[PDB]
Amino acid sequence: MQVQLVESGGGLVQAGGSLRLSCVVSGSAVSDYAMGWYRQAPGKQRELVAAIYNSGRTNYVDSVKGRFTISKDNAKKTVYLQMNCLKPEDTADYFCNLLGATTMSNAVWGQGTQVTVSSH
Ligand SMILES: [Hg+2]
Repeated sequence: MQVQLVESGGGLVQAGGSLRLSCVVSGSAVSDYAMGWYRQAPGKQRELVAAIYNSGRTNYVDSVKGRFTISKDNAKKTVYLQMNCLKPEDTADYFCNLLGATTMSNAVWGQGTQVTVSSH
């Protein structure tokens, strides 16, 4: 199967501010697979920060608990990432994808959405 991903919602934001990223997915991937938001800081590799499962349950990395919130809408085929209490460590390109896309030979990452956090 082929999936297509389009992230949006990023931009320049002051420290402590907030942003909401959106992730529109093709086919039936949001409802069928577990979805996750990834970020790739300058120099680093993509890391999973938030994951949402078929039950609607969520799991986060320690650094983002209380600041990030992930949610999805199956009808809209969209995965959301509410980002609060932003820090310079949150400056990165943010991507969404299937929680298991390593199995798929079509390594399809999206263009992502850039997030930049300034200093008041
Ligand atoms: Hg916070």
